[PDB]
Amino acid sequence: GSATFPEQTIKQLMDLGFPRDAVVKALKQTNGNAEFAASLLFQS
Repeated sequence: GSATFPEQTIKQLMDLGFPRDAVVKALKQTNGNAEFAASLLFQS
């Protein structure tokens, strides 16, 4: 199960008002580490 994007955090990042696409783009580059990737997704 290659889930870089953990639903909990996904919804937490979506919780910031983002798309699911944002969890994936950001956590992909950060390899799924929520807080970090949120700050990453923040770029867009």
